[PDB]
Amino acid sequence: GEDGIFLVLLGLLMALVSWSMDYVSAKSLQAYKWSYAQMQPSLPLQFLVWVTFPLVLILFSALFCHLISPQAVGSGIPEMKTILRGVVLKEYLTMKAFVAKVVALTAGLGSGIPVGKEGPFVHIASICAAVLSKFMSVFYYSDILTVGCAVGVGCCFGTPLGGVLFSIEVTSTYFAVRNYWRGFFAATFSAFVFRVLAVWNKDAVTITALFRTNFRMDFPFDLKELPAFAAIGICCGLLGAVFVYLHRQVMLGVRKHKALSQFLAKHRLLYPGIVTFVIASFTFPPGMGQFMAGELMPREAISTLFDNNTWVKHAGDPESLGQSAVWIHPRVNVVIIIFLFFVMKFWMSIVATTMPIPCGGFMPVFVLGAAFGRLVGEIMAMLFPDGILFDDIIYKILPGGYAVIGAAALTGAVSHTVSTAVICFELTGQIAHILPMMVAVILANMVAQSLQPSLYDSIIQVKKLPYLGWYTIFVEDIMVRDVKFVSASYTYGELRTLLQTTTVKTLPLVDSKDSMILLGSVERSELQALLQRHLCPERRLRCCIDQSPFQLVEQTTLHKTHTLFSLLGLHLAYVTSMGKLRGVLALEELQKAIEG
Amino acid sequence: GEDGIFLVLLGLLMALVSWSMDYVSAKSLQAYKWSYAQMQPSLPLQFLVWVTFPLVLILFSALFCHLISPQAVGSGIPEMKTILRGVVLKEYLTMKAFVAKVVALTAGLGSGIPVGKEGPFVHIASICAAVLSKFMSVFYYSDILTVGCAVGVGCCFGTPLGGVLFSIEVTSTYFAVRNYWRGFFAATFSAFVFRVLAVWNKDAVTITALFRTNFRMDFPFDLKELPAFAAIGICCGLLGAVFVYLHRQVMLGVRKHKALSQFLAKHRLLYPGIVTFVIASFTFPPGMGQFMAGELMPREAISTLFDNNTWVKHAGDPESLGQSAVWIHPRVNVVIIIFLFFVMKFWMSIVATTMPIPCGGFMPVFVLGAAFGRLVGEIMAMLFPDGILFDDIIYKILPGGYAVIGAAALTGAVSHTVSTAVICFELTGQIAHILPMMVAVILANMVAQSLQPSLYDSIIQVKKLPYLGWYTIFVEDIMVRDVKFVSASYTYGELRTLLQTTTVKTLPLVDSKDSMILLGSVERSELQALLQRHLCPERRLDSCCIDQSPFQLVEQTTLHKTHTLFSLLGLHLAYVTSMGKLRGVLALEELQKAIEG
Repeated sequence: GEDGIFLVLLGLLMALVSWSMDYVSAKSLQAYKWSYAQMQPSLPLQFLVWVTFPLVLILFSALFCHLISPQAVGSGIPEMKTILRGVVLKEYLTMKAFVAKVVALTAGLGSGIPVGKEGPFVHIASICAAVLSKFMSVFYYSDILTVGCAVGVGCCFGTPLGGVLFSIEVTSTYFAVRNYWRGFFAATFSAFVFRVLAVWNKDAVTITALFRTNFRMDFPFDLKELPAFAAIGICCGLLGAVFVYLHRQVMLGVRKHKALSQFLAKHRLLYPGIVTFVIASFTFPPGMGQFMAGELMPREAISTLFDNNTWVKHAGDPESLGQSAVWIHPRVNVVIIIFLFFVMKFWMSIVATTMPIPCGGFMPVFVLGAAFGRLVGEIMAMLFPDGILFDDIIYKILPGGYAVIGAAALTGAVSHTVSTAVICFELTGQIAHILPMMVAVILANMVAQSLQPSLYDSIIQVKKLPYLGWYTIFVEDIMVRDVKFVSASYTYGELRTLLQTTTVKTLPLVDSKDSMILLGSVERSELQALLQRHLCPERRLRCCIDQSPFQLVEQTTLHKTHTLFSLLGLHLAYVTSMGKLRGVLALEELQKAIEG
Repeated sequence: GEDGIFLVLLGLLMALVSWSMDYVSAKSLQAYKWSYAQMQPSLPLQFLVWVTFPLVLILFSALFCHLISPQAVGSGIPEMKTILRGVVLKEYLTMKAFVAKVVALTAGLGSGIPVGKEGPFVHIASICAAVLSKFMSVFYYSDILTVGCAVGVGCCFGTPLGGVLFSIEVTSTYFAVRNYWRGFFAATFSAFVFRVLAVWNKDAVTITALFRTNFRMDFPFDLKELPAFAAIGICCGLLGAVFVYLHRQVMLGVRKHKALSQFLAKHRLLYPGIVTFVIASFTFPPGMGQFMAGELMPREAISTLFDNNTWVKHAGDPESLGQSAVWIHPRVNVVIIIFLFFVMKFWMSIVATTMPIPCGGFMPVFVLGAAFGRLVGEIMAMLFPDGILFDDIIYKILPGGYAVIGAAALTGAVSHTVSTAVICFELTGQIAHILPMMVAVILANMVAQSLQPSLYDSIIQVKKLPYLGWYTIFVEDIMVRDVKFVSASYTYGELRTLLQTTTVKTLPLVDSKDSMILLGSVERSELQALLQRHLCPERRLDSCCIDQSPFQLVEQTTLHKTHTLFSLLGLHLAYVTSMGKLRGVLALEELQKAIEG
């Protein structure tokens, strides 16, 4: 209803902003390709531009990322998933930086450097949610955050149900069912709006998701290479685990040393782009895309990975097909260029997410997963090129399903989740390999549970951002040992002293100053309005207390005190004994306890 | 791990049972069609058999439904969703009746009467979960129920993620994320096992879902009839609401009167089958399937609804295609037989779910939705038969997407949920109409929120099964005002009197008999084992401190928030003290009596 009006205005503006950003991204980067081709093939000058228009665009990006934004460098989802799990930072929830981030993200989005959209877009979507909530009540909190999360990811990719899942399944402990209905409503109306405008304005075809990967969908797998799918699970999780490890090996490499931070801060702004230099030194297409097919911006890259044809038998024919023509060097085998492509995008991608950019950890890992999938699909084409039979028709395999299941599996391994597979097929446009990708997602996730933590927990761990998860433990001396006193029986100056002596917003109220049994709470404005209604007749002059419930039992273990404030989601712990108040136990002290 | 071994053995045996039941259903009902055709087309004799093998199979069904099962008639999901939301009935969770239900359900499944599998299959899956939990700890509770729910629906249809959603989104308030991970793991391993065995043994093709409805999936909709999709939402929810109203009009008709219950109980077992008699009088194919396409068991019926062809232009050709040949009468228009088909399945389906059968409320509503959808798709083919253009190619519409979106939409209206759309496309095998069916599911659900309650809440309401949901309210005199007393300081007979005087399993323990400030709890077996270890040296002849009970109930806690209190705790009692001095014990059924007001 009115809440539905809140959700639909949220989703409509969110879809407008997303359409605008990939509109600018597409036009900018096609102009990059345009000028790069059309000037002249000059080994000084095209190497000059193959460095420098990424280099202008990306020190331009980091310029906007760092100067205008006082704090919004390196933003994402884990800080706000910590916010909903307790640590509120209203200073980090500034309206002014939202607009300051997103255009920087557009310079991240129009780049050739593989970056992730999803994190900071979710962050600014929650910002938008809070802003419209601020506009509400002119015509609770973790609900707003959760709806913002779901709306953000589902309005990135037009994937409704996968987005509301990726809100729910990782960034929560318990969940209120109103907010899924809100998120489903808003998310599907958003993804509706996201696609229709790309036909009303500048045109997609009609109602594709993004991607139609027309497989044969008729005798697809078959069930003979099927346990080989088991193999295509396993090592993915292993490599995904390895990814986080070297990321931790560079999270240390974030700030292992201060002397190079000083040598940095001699001119601090300049940092990331130099390795952009060397990856440009590893990306130049008549330099190195001779061996790698470097002329692949990531969206068309994953589409050309998804081409429904066998490249062993397109090593059979040298026919210039569409963009898949870039997958040919005429001498050396294409499995080798896929191998080197994969590994160089890998030790490019760790640094690509390393640099001070607000970035999600999705887009490069799914590309590398898709690479791994099409590698092994083409070697399966190598091993049995004959194919198998059906009723007077010979059917041979096609590798794009292997690529799409791996492109689910690796980011499922990175983020310790499963809805990566749902948005995988819901982005794919066909649901052929659906049960193989969920089974392989299971296998990758259990291997990841076996070895390594998640991406974002390791991020907040090494960043030491305050949370944490869930012989001698003795827990009694944590409480805060002073609470104010109120009685309502008063004359003039006694009511004034109750106003003046106190500081905080709302007020706890006990039974008596001696018994100290807490009763309820008080607002100051009510007292002041009582003083108003008292004042109204003067110059020759002619709501019961809502109750605070509980007591903390003085030896409540860290796991179960953590569980206590988890279940409450509430402010304090008023500790009494025999009703006589003992103290107030708080949250950051429990964080200091869980440090041990 | 070991918990994963629990889940995978659960799902494998569950899939074995599901494969067995639809194996028997298929073979039985194809033998029905076989003999019915193959004897002779005799207007006495085939009418005899068109009554009587439905009539033998279904009083056979109800025979097994009612005699062996003492209480399992009319089972389903709403009673167990009330169990997980509080009212535990261990006597209803008997192992012995699980096997007694399912074979009865197979006689319900091999029937020609449209019944629902999903409810009682979820019920017996939770039974299996609890049974294997009983087998666990030889090598909490609502977790077992929730996993059982997801495993049950996802192992009915081989639809994993829709099953774990339909577990979560309706049968909960809050939810612990370990149990969804458990349920999806088990659910997808189940749907894996469910499909592969239908190729290892007697053969499906390879790895279809059930259904491949090969639409063109290339220029599918297009976006010109698109707001008409809006139209195909709206009235569906209205219609879904109407269904529940008449269901309530027969839920009253369950027991509006006692004299016909007496006239019934003159021979009580006989009740449902007489309308089975009369549904044969409107289904007999050279009697009424002349007007009905009566030779349609529901699974092939919904598949032939999903045939990718235009029946206005197959009113254009009289070509005998496949099973779609039953959609032809050569004189009168097929939209008319679709209309009468729809309405007669409607006032068939109300009675089909009325009768004392453990039944889910999905498959007949799925048929009626698919009927309505292909109805409106073919009239859209009637209104603009020309089709539209694309790049030197004329494209005309095809109605099966309209049928599949309506087959989502109406049961989405019935059950007040959204995962009906996920299992709709995930059963469909293609995801063409994905955003239209979710949008239409939204429209149906908001119309349903506007008008009517859900199916199962109305069921437990009229059945008056104890729950309930969420000027002068004063809430202080609910508590139970006696608690026992324990001290641990004792000699022989004092410890024996503490053993003998008490009744319940565990024991609350207060500070002193005067201060009455509650401390913790006690087991009896610990007392008996200390007396044992004391006995051990005799005839010339320390590891567990008291674990604490925490809380106090504030004596005026409102019904909404006391309901919320026991919701958040999920726990037994409410120990009410004042100043620490214990006042009473507030319980759950008393709160149910309060929420009666």
